[PDB]
Amino acid sequence: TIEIIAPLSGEIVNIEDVPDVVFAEKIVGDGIAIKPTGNKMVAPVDGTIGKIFETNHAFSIESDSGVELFVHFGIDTVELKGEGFKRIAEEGQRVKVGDTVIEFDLPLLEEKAKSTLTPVVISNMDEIKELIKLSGSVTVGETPVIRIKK
Amino acid sequence: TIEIIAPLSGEIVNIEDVPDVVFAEKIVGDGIAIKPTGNKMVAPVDGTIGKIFETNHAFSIESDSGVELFVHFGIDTVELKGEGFKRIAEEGQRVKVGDTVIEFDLPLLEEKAKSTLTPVVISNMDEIKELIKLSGSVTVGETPVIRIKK
Amino acid sequence: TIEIIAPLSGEIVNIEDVPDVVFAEKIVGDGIAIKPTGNKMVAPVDGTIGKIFETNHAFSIESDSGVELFVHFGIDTVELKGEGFKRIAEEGQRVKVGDTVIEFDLPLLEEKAKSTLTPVVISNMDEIKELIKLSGSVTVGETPVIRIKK
Repeated sequence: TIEIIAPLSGEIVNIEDVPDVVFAEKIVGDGIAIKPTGNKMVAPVDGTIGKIFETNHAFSIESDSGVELFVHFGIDTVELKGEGFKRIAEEGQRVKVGDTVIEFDLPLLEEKAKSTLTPVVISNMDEIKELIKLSGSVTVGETPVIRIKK
Repeated sequence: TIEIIAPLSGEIVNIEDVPDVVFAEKIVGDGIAIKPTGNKMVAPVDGTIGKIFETNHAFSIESDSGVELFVHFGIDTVELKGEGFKRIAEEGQRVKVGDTVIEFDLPLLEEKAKSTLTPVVISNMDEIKELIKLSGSVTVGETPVIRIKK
Repeated sequence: TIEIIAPLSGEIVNIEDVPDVVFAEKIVGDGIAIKPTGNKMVAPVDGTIGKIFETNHAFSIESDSGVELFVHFGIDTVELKGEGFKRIAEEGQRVKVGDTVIEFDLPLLEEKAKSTLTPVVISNMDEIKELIKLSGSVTVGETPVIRIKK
């Protein structure tokens, strides 16, 4: 196995429960969603940061193990135009579990974003034999959220 | 055949005519879209309700016949955050054609939603040999909107 | 080869750089994105106009050579509800490179749209053996943006 650690704290929610078609319908990948309860978006895997949305609310990352994931803060967050998010990492940077990628203002975003539901999805499902989704409360950079068999 | 009855009244529009890429480009499935003219979103098939958006503007349903459909009210409706929609059914509930799923305020939604165009799409196209799209005016729980050959 | 000419001026940006999941993640097709610098959206290929968004901010077109492309102005442009866009062409019309499809108000759209990033994507990738993406500054109806091998 490969294990995916929480990129942010909160409660695990099912992907299907996110009020967005692209995510609920697994169009991008399968995974879990987290209802945030904190203030930083950390690396869930050991690897290399891929992309960082100019609005700083989403990023990708490819693990050393060949796992490609995408983390997206909230639904329609692009509206905020960047407000509420501070980018700590750089596209390309090599990181380790627990490493800070983005810092965010939870109370602001919470009052001005359609949703704070954060999808954590596996972009390369086809490389994926088994996907196990855990549940419950998770804490940033520690608690495992998903387990995959390559 | 399997036949899909109108989940809401109005005029049938083509999927391709919905000003949303995910829908117009058939990324989720193929189907028709309806320009609503009434106030309730009903079950189009006999079956089991799957998912209900927390914003109450969209739902899924799997027919007994193995047809999986998704009905989404308007474009970007998640903005409304629930305003305008009353949920009559429960995730999991077993329903029959004509059974009420959601009640909505047509004049409010009409004045505050990007679009009221309602996509009715077949999520499991791959199980689908033939899809026939009807046209014209449809009336809630009565008029057939699509016909499929499994 | 088949070559795709700029449907609008500006700077070529990578698809992956567009702050929208559907586009960044290549869910609709692959291509480039342009940061506009002008005022008209022109035909990139010789062919037949397919679809025009009712909000006039996006269109499709199928080249005589079998290339199917989709051009979408900005991110979430459907909000504007049409403001800022003037439609010069008709669904179905046969056009030639450089032919005007839509006229747009750059300074207005620029102040009221989430983004002006314009994705130019190839919808029928599967028909595509090679896709080459050029870079730099492009000028409406002249500069080639992509080159494909069918």
